[PDB]
Amino acid sequence: GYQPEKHAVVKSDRGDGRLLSTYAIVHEMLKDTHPQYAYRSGMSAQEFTQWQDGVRAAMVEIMKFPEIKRQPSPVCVKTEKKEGYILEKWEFYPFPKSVSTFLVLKPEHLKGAVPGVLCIPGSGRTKEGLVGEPGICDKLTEDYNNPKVSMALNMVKEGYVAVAVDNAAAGEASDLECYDKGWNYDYDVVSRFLLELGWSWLGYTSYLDMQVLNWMKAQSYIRKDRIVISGFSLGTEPMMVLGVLDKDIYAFVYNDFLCQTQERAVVMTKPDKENRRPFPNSIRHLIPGYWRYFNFPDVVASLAPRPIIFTEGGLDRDFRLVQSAYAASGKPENAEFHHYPKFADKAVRKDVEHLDEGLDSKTYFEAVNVDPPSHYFKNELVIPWLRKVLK
Amino acid sequence: GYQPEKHAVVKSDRGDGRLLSTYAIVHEMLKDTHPQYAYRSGMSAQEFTQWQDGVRAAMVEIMKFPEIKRQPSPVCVKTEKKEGYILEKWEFYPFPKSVSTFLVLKPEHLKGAVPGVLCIPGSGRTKEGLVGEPGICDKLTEDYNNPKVSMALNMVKEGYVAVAVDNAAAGEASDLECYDKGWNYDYDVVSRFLLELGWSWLGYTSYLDMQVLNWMKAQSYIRKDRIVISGFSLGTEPMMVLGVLDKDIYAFVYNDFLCQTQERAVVMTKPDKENRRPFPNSIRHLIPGYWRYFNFPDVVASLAPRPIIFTEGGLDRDFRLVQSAYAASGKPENAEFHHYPKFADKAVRKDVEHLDEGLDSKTYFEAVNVDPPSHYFKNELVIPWLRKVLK
Repeated sequence: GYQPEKHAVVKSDRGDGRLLSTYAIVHEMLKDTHPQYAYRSGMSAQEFTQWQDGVRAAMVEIMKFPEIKRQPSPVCVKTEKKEGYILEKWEFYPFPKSVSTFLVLKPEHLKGAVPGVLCIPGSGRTKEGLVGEPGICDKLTEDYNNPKVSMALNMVKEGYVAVAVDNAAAGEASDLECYDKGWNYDYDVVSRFLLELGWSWLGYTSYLDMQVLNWMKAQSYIRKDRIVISGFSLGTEPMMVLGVLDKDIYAFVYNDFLCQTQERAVVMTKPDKENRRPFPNSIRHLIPGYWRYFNFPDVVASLAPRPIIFTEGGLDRDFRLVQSAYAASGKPENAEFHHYPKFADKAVRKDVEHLDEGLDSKTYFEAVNVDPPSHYFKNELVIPWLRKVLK
Repeated sequence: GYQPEKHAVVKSDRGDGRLLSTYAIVHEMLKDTHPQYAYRSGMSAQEFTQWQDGVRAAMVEIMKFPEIKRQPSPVCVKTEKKEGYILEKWEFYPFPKSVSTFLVLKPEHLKGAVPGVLCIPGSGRTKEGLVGEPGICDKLTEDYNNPKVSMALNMVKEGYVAVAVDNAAAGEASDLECYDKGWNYDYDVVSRFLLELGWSWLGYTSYLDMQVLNWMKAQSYIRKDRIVISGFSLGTEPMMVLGVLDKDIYAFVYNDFLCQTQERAVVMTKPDKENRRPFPNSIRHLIPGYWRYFNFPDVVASLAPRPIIFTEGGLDRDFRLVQSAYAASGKPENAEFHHYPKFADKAVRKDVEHLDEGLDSKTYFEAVNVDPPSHYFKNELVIPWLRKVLK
């Protein structure tokens, strides 16, 4: 008889093959979308360069960075001595009537210029957590003494300059969360205002992060040729945007599983307990028109030849894609790939070119080799990798 | 001490006036958006015509109707005899691999061509409710024997041809709702797929409704010069899109309060019980870039000189705006305005040029003269109005 699980796969019940539910129709439209800059193997060197440029042109188009009639320059509003380093807090002015902030950790007795690492936090997290400090308000505080959280502090302890930014709507940029909701920031309401205005959450937060990157390129004590961007979880998204736009960034740390998000939205259709087909993520992740151009594997692939480390798996297919682009760029060895420990042995993975439809969140994570309870900044892989690439 | 209500109004706490919360910044961006085709009084006849054309060009741009390599023509799949009329069900094929449906009520013994009314239902509702029939599935059934619901049936009883359509994701176009959620259709997940693809829920459902309108213009028994579009609640949105795009539509029934939705999003900032500032409506209502061009009062104003009736209030300011456009078009008398009975006496209304910020849903509805428990299709105003305008 009736079985909700028999509705997991979306398909026509008509002899003519046509789809009647709007869900099915729009889902099919996504299945029928062939991204323009999907990476293809076997390109000539000229074709590769042109593809890489096309990816950048598409990113510029969809991110809609404004040209802002110059606002005042960034200003240091606080400096404190810590055990072995200095903590600076800076204000910057991205638009009229607006202010944003970032933190800078400088090693004590810094002589000549050293590598700088732009640290971008995860969902529910803040720059204070990244530098190992309590929250700006108590309800916004993270497990800041855990080295799995304090990415920026870890970087200053390696002798690098660490710059910690917030994600839009979170931390010091939050609204009423300090009174109740805490880490559960209302990113979506902010995203809606931006979307209404033709923009997006990622376009906005990336535009702000670009100003911090520009500030880092102007510091005499930061090696302009050794700027790294390290993103944890959500933070990998603005890192991708900055990396595509700025070819002079030296290296990248991608601390989230590498997701082919178009496929995910096509395959994750199994109804949940509420009899809904939840979208894989919220409008915080909506950049209109993105999938007409590319997916994350194509985007990160275009960062070639910059050294890049992936510390939390994804499908073998997508690692192969990135590896092929790196080979075409002439530095196949610059991209390094790791799986979650649970899936490090390929005997336990399913290496397929296409995922099956009818997945739910649990089965999708299983298919793409993700172990959510072990999601955290992989210092054990990143610190040694950076020691080697930054020489 | 602390009081949540003291956070209702968004404002700077800095001497330099700058805003730190992303909510406040993006909210200010909306406040600073000046729609390009906002209606202005005192335009020359040439300026008025050019403004009207500009509104249409902007609508075309933001609605992104596709050019579809011709699919098969609509097909009648069922015809039934009813008491005094015939009920026809039709299939149409808007895209490859897709099917949609509509219902047609024809008066019995129809001789020559008669006026046709395209009936567009409200949120949570269906074409079956509009024609006075039970749902396609039991959980989708409405109070279909209530004349306040059965708009289309009411129209056929007046001797007009009534054509009833669905809204995307609702009714026969629904997905899993017939098993549990019922009237609570997941419009938003459908909207997300469309938004990802550069489109929108309204762009989609309007594109489908345009095909039904095109079908009505081809029927020999429908007076091509007497096609009316009547929208209830949500249905007023596709009516606006079709009216702007097709100047040959004869008249409009706007059965929802006339909302200046940009202002609403700016003023409705009072935190709710969850300490959130809920957006006035969901992404079903997101058409990216709409507010860069216009608001609903400007859009309906551009329908001039077509006869139009507003049956459920709004601000006196916005009725004045529409009236001014109708005067400029040369038929000031073609636009007719009504308030909810509760607010019909201007002594109880507040006629202001700008609403105060810090409203919540309850206080906003109070400010704009809306009485939600009395929201329903106003036959008592519409039937007599149509009798007069359709002569």
